[PDB]
Amino acid sequence: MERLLDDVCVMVDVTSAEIRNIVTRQLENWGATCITPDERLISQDYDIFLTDNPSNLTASGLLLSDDESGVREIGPGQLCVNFNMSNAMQEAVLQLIEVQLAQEEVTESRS
Repeated sequence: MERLLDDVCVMVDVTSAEIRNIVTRQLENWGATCITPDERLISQDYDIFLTDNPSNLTASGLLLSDDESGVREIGPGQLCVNFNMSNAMQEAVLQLIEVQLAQEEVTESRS
């Protein structure tokens, strides 16, 4: 029972205006600085990325699923987490920060 983020910059780009407001309240309680993904850039500097709907994910991070009741992984760097259950988002945050710290950059993009 603590501020899981404490003072962590979280870039949260949620298309659904209302859902963004909801999740913002949640992250802010955890001590997450909800930042915008710039305006014209592809991405900006952050610690954890959050987005609404899979199509909004610029690369990897946490995707909010209103159709979810928990937190599930659908691929590397892709996790569908529901915003209704903050306990589930809690696990998602912890897993995200850990996997990001472990695999910060893996250039598996072969050309």
